[PDB]
Amino acid sequence: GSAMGSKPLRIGVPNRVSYTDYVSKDKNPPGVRGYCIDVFEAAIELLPYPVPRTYILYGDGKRNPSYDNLVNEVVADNFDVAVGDITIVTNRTRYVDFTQPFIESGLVVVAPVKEAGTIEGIDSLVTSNEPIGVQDGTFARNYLINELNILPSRIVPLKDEEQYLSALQRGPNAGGVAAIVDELPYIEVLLTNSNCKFRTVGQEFTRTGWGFAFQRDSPLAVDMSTAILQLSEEGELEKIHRKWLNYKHECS
Amino acid sequence: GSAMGSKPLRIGVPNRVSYTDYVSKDKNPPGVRGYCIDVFEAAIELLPYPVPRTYILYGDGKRNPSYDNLVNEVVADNFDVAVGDITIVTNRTRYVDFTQPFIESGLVVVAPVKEAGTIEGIDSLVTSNEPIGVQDGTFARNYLINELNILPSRIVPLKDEEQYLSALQRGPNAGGVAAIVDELPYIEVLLTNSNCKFRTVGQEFTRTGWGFAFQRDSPLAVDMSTAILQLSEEGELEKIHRKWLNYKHECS
Ligand SMILES: N[C@@H](CCC(=O)O)C(=O)O
Ligand SMILES: N[C@@H](CCC(=O)O)C(=O)O
Repeated sequence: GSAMGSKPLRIGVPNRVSYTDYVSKDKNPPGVRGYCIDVFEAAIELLPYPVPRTYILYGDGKRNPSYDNLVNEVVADNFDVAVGDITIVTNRTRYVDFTQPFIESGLVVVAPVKEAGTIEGIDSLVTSNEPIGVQDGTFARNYLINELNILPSRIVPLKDEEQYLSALQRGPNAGGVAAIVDELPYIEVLLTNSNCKFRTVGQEFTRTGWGFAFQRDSPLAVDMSTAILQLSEEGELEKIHRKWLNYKHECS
Repeated sequence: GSAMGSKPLRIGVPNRVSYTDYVSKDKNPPGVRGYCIDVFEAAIELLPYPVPRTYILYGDGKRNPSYDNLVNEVVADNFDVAVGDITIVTNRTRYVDFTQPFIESGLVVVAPVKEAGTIEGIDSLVTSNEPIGVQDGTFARNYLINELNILPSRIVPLKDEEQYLSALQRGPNAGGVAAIVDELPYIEVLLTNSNCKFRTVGQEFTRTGWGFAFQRDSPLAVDMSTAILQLSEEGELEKIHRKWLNYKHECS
């Protein structure tokens, strides 16, 4: 009581193997780095109390982990919060308190410039019956199946940037994919590093955001929402974005 | 107990005198109409329990009411929820539980096409020292003063579409304004009905959204966030948007 001090916050962080500028492991303390970590730390700093905290990596380090499962670790009280590129989707809001979003997100279709005549957006992709690439561990798999009625066998999980590019280059008739469905923040990074061979086709066809996932009725969730809005209004969210993400490439 | 039935939810609704397609009074029940009302009703319908509810108009019907005060009526327990075009801003999240946003929003600068050389965005507007138009009752007044360091005397409240157009047309040297600062959803409607005389200049320089404001720790807020995300993922949010807002005009 008098002798025994406070537990620290147990923060689950996805062990990303792709798009590591958003969030990834660090060899140095605090053991994690990236856009999402700097936003979380900047928001903590704005709180009117200290928040003793430890970061714990979630995932085998081979494939991006299940973000559905990361959030359920918060629900099961194995983490106090999940911090990272965590998409706010219906099934995840049921059991946790997400903050207000700290960045806007939504799904886009990426295809070769050559293929843009036949695959011109999500609707033409649905009807084509050709393979669709997605990241490991994304909500996008169950969104495509349940919302857009895609035959599960069509959805091909891809491990990293090499497999995203490789699958798009090989195409649907040579053990690749007709398109990748992923969130715009990841695709903005992919098109910076893919030499203008690939583009978005059609409209961004979902809209949501990334948020921090706290346990139901967490007072910390409420204050961190206020902090995030403060970061946004002060222009700090854009400053942190500019530090981690430049979207300018050699063919633009 | 056995005889006495449930209170209905007391829903505060802003009595808008401009941009009435977003939310406004109705001569017929339930006494309110608009985009924000249809989103709220569609979200209620998705809940796994009934929500007996009454809508109460907030504002004198002459000027748009203080949205800061509408939210504080929820805090003070005079309303159970505030429903309408309610911007999620730091000072409002302190005491209420906003839903996840049901539409994205942010501030833009509107100026005459002629004036676009001198007023080219928020930064040039700040330094110009000329009058700035805003709606009655908007968060944007205190955002401009506290965040962008605008002398309060420069901020000119305008009553309705007639005064928005009139003030922009008269300009800063004839009892008008150099520009209007307002949220993009309202400006999208203004530029549809202003004959291509006016345009946005520079980047959208804030990002947030509209949400429904529930009392702190409202379980209804949690379920309505899930419902809103469901509406978004099913494409119902866009269907309701298309019913109330068309942005196509005769010079486009
Ligand atoms: N942001 C995605 C995770 C992306 C991935 O699968 O690596 C989600 O929350 O589902
Ligand atoms: N959406 C604005 C209100 C606009 C108005 O002033 O009419 C707010 O929440 O502050």
